[PDB]
Amino acid sequence: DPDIFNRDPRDHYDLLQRLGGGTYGEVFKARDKVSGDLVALKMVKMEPDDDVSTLQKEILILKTCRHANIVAYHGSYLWLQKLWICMEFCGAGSLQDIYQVTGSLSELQISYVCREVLQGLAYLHSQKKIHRDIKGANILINDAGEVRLADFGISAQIGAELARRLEFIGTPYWMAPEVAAVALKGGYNELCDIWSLGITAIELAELQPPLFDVHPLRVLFLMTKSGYQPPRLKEKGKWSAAFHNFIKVTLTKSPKKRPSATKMLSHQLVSQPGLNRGLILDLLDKLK
Amino acid sequence: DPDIFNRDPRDHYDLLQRLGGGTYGEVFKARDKVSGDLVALKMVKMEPDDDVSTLQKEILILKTCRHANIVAYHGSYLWLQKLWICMEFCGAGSLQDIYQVTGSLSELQISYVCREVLQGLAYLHSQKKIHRDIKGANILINDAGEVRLADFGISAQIGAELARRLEFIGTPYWMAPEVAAVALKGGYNELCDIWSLGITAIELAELQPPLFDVHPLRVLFLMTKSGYQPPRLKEKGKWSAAFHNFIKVTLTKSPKKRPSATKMLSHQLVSQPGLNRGLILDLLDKLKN
Ligand SMILES: CCCn1cnnc1-c1cccc(N2Cc3c(cc(N(C)C)nc3CNC)C2=O)n1
Ligand SMILES: CCCn1cnnc1-c1cccc(N2Cc3c(cc(N(C)C)nc3CNC)C2=O)n1
Repeated sequence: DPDIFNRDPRDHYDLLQRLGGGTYGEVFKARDKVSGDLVALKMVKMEPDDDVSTLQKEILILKTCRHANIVAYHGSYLWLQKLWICMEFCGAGSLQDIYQVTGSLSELQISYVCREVLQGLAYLHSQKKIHRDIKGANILINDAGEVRLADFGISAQIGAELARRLEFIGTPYWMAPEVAAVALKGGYNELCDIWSLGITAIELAELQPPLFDVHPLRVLFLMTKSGYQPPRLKEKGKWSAAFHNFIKVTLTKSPKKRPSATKMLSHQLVSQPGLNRGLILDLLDKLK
Repeated sequence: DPDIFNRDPRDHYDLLQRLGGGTYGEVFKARDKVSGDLVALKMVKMEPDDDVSTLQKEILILKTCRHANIVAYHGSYLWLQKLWICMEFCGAGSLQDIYQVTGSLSELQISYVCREVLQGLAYLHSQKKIHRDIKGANILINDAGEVRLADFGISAQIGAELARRLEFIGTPYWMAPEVAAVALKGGYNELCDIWSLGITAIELAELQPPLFDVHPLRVLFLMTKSGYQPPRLKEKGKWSAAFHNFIKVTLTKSPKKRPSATKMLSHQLVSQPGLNRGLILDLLDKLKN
């Protein structure tokens, strides 16, 4: 990263508590030694022998995002084989941290979260970025009740992998166009995020994604079977027709028929005039 | 592997000549100390901490092939951080080695090679195997003028890659079905080899594949564009309508419409009589004289 701080952030911050992991690295809550401002520091072990591509892509994504629904980026430090990504501290943690305490979210709270995530996704997709890891654990809530997408580790790993593989995929001159297409584009597109959002909406309503207790490898196989049916909400009577329809359309099996983030923003569920931060601030009130 | 020889291959063979590289490793001409038979030994560096999955997959591909048009497999040796794969030796080298001396092949010579490669591809595809690196450099010729496909390095790497990637692709519960599909199936199928054969037929005719002067990364981009026109032979009048048609159909852009290896074996260009190894023996006489 051209803007890296070649200094130890511990000279400027006190590490207060561990905030868990993620795709890679350890996240800490940190307080500025003088200002008192709180930040999240994601520490990753570096080495002169280690490939910097993944971290380089993650920093590039975060630094070029300037949107209210994407975690803010403050800079990165490099000192004594440790890289520290400095980001916005989100006081309420992830939606998973929240629902594990409060129980299932109400339909209005899920509708607001969905609107906010779709705003973030519409922005990412407009910058030709794909999150590829949407789930309750990657949707953060700050004390202000703001919804922020986080952890671009999978997105960074995918992008770095696609670029790294190119040298070894073989000679392009004799390559079939469909092989070149998967080499450059990966075999899918940004609409994979829309599906993940539909699953996240079931997770917020039910406290688990569909097939949560099934071995992760068997899930992959089940999903590729020709008979695979998109998941549905379990408690039909609890939810409005708009919510069932939101699940139906975001979980469109064919990606050619699945609606874009911008199209989804006009959906009846997420375009309700009454959706506001008050819904989340209420959720944080229950947390206390 | 319980079939590997845990010994120096020089106990059994004398190394005679360097035969170049390939996708990975170095190949040598060798002579069996007991029988005097010639073989090719491919030596690959294999450290104790290195991933064995690619080489395991290459030997599995080779060992379960029993078809004249695929180099025979004799066995493998592991010794002093080197893995040696023992295969059939092909006395005239690759078609690329040959045409760099002889110049362009004749249409009958091309037809015979295409038939032979198609027979090997029909067999591979019958086993759910994909070559994925068909080109003149990988079509080997023996002193009898017989044709063998070689170098499953790319095929082995793709197979090892699919299995290795799986653990790191992220949680599956929130994943879109198309993400899971590409993770388990790859994104394309065996018909990629039919396209590669068509490009190879142009290569044998013109001494290089289409777009060879273009930067390889730019070639990848050009092929991914909607509107990419499949390439054609340059000199229209020099080639029969049958040969131009063979190129047109093997280079069908949509893989859903591209014919199989078995389908291509019924094409008049490769089903014509007079297609035999004597055509390549003529080519080898040109190489010598
Ligand atoms: C995807 C989250 C990790 N991550 C992976 N890449 N960038 C980040 C990242 C980025 C910015 C903030 C944060 N976090 C995470 C977190 C936070 C607070 C908190 N509280 C107050 C209980 N809990 C947790 C998480 N608990 C399990 C917080 O500010 N994380
Ligand atoms: C396909 C490329 C190598 N390879 C990669 N995986 N398996 C193999 C492989 C397997 C079996 C034989 C052979 N070869 C290659 C070769 C030969 C002879 C020869 N002569 C007499 C000049 N020249 C060359 C190649 N020259 C550039 C021969 O028998 N190779």
